[PDB]
Amino acid sequence: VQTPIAGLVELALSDPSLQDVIRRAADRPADLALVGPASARVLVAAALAQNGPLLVVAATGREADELTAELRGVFGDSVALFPSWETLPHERLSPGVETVGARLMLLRRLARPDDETLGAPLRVVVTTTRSLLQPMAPDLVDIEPVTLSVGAEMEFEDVVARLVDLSYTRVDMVGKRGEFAVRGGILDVFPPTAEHPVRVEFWGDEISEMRAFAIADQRSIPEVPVQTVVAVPCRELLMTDDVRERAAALAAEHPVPGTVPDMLAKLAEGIPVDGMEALLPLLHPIEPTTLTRHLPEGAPVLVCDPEKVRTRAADLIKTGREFLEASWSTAAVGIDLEALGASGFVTFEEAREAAREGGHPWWTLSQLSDESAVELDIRSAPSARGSQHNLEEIFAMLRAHVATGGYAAVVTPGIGTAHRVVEQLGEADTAATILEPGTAPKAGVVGVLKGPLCSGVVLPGANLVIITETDLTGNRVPLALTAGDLVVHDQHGIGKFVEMTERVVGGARREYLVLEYAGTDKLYVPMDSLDQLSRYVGGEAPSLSRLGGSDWANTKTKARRAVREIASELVALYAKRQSAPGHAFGPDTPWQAEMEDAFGFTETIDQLTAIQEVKSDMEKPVPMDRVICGDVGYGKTEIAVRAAFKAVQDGKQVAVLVPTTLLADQHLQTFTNRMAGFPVTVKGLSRFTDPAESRAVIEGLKDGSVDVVIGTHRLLQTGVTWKDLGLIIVDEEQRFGVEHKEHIKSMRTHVDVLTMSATPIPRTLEMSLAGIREMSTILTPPEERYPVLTYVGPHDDKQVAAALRRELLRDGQAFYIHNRVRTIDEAAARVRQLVPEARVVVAHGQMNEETLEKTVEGFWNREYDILVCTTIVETGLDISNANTLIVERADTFGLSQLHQLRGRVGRSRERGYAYFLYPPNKPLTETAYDRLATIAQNAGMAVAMKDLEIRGAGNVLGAEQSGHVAGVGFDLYVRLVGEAVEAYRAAADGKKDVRIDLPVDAHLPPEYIGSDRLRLEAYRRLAAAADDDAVASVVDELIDRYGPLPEPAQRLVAVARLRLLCREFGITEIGAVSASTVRLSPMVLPDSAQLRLKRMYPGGHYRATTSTVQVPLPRAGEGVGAPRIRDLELVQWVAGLVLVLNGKGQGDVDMSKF
Repeated sequence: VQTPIAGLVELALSDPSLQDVIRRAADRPADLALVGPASARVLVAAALAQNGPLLVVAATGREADELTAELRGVFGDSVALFPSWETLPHERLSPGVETVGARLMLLRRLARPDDETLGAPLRVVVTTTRSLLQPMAPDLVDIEPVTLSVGAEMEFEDVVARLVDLSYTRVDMVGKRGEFAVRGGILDVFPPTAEHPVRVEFWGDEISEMRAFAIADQRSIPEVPVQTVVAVPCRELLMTDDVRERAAALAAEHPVPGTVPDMLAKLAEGIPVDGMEALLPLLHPIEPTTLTRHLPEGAPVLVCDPEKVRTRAADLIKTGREFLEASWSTAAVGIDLEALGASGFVTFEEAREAAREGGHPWWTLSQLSDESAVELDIRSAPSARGSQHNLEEIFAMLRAHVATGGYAAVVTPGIGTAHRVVEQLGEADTAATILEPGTAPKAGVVGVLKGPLCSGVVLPGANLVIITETDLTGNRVPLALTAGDLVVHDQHGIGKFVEMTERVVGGARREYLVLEYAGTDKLYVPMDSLDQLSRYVGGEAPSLSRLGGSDWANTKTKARRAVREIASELVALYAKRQSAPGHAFGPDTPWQAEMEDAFGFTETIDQLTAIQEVKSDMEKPVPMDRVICGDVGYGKTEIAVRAAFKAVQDGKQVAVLVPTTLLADQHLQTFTNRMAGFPVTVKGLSRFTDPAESRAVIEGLKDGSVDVVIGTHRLLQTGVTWKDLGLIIVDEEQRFGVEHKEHIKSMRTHVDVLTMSATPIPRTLEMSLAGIREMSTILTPPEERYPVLTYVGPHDDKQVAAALRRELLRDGQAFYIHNRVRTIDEAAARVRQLVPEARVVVAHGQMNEETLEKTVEGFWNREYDILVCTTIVETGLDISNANTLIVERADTFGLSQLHQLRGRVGRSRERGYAYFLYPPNKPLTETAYDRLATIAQNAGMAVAMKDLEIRGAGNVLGAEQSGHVAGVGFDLYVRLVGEAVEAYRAAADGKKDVRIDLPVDAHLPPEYIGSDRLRLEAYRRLAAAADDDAVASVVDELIDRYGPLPEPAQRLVAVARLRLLCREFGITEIGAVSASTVRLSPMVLPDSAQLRLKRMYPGGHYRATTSTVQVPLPRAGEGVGAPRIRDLELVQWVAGLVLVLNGKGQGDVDMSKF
């Protein structure tokens, strides 16, 4: 890492007061209380870090994060954070594996500071009060991790058992941390503390090569190198035999997913589960220690604001024991709580004494006075508080101080905001430069240094003053089929999946995908016709299976004829748009670039590339019609603010149409904030605004006063005018009424419009309408979203009260889902009864419109704490402060509905929690037990995410066509849409099988690809290739993911190129009557070619009525006549024959190596 403020903090250590605390602390006193500003806690930690390692305690997790960031800018990798659990010690939710990974990684780095592979020697460790008080087993650090380096001699099967012992989960394909996949001689693994997963390849019993790969495409990333990888545990325990028998003995005491015996049942088998972290007093009984024991001998502890630490310690212990009583009551189990109390938080004083008994001095740094403590010659910096005279004063203070001869520095944490400070100090008659990172400022010149610093510092002893940016502005910084699923075939129709079998027939082992029709008949799909299959989605009620008659071809012509209306209307809109006139927008105003600097975050590659795509067709004379795809939390609204600024800065006006007045208020706040500091007049007209401001300010638009307006369907009333409007922005267009979507659909050729949406479209659809509907989707995340912690189980009032109280404690909100409106007020009264300190309001669709928009207006404005709403209200609400979801009667919801409800919580830097609760008065049905278990798991959900694409397809195509999506399938429907849109788009400018049955053992061995879903995917991936460069990319993908191709795989791709050569000359079938002959079915031979056939292939004849060429197979050798040629030797012979029967002459062949 880089240390940008390392030289400025060293200049800060020029102060003899901190030099006094370095000398004073080198003698390791028992007590040492320090007084100073909060902005100095990075300086005093840097001071104490000069004599040896140091532990620093902060009250909150955020204060520890800010301190880790500031200290990291000083010592680099020598500073690390010991994170706090996102759960309580006895809560039945396990913490995230990223946090337990970092925790145990740091404990190992503390025990092994000279280990290069772990990192630089730790100088400062920063932690919170929770991690300080939360005890832990003294043998966590002694758990041997899985170290993987080049040349290390481990045995493949042994490390797999070690990885499951470390609580890694063996899954089909890795996609999250803690998962590991196993191929032949290749195991993919994703350590919980790593940026990317690594692909380990062995040669015998040692690691041959190690590559880091990506999750999206599973392909290796060659631009990053790896030397060693350390696989720390994914849970804070080791899966041993002692915990397996102690769980089975505890299972004899208590012989559904959310039940205690279900945990112990899987713990008897050795499989970890959520909530396990509450049974260690019973699973691994051991005298628990605390964090200070793991620091090296003599390392001190510096507590920052001990008063705030004590109040936070009180709330933690109270919250911890509340979760213990709730999640481990006798009613919850259907277990001695005081044996579990050994793992719970210990008091502030028990932790302080434990630190002193272990050799670690307990020192404090506070900002409140004390005559007993040493005060530092340091005071905080002036804050501007959003004033201009404040800012001019601070600038005049820095100018006077450098004229003194003293040091001054403005530290900028933001990106692209240091030059602006240099300009602001030039405006204030003060010279200043941008300092190279790591250096200290020079006496007499104000130095602007980019670095992490939340607040400034004044050290008169060091003749130095630091101001930070916050001090000046005031703003902080794959087809998977299980037995019985319904699939569709393009040539036959709806069938039922049975199994996958392999039946060697004509001297070759072939795999077949067996299906079921009307239970009479089974269809055996070969591995080359897999492109004609797709999983049936679309019909909620499963339709009846088809047959071998002629009814399927009609439902396809019904599809196509229905699909053709869509494509025609879409190309007609594209033609009427590119043909009609449109006033283009000029180039970028100079102010536009300054606004791009005002963005307080880093742009994604997709955001910037989309930013150029929105600016291209605005600068072009074309009437714009583009949608922005990608779900919430991305840079979507930002591209709207720039497109709106570029349109206002060219004379035109902007209108922003939203379907909700909450979106009006949200986008208004986002727009006004960004376009401040510029003469961009912006107002808003929604449901809740008086006619005094509506009629006059907003609706009184004729003189061109308001440049940009964000409003609802109220902006579509008769009587609205726009003096030279040039841009229209519509977010979530599908949520308008039919009476209003006609208006927005009308205003498309007249004015450049730009729509926004979060419902995704399939990747096939986006490629299908690439020329008809201009589309710019973004997928690069600004910050990585970490998954919400999901508990599924029985409805218990004490657990519901603990989770709700845990949100209100963090000043957060919560969603409480109750779908039956007839009894929705009965549910709110129950929540008010459980949490009497919560503002609890309801919201549903059967409510009139004004109360609903007012109820959720208040909810967003934090006037209510819990919103008891229905499924359809909750999914259409962006409340970033609501990070707990509670769903009563979770068995009543489709899996896709649970995914959508869960998606709208925990989408920020603070982690969310979701509770899916079923009733405790009745036993669950046969439909729900596995669906809810499928939600607990981090392939059965893929059937529900394909649903979320269907609704998006109905919004971009403009029709539901529910009768045609079912009965032919949605995958077939998107492919018929793309074909009809390709025909109509081609008409707007004036413009199958290859059956091969040969004795060639060509298949993908299960030794090569064990997963059926992954092997079936590989079959389809090669069957769908078109040229030799495609089949070469499929082979490059297969050796990357699974290893070198075995002989049956090399033969299989060799046949794949044979089909591409067959189609090159239009051949449909190569088959063998027996061992003796071969027949090429569709081939017309001229007289000259018949002379070639009799010449070089004697014994072969040509049948002209069926256009087939029959040629006898040669023999392998000239021996007694036992072996007939076969396998790839035969493949090239056939490839040669077809080359000479067309006049090529065996001169362009490749299949020798495969």
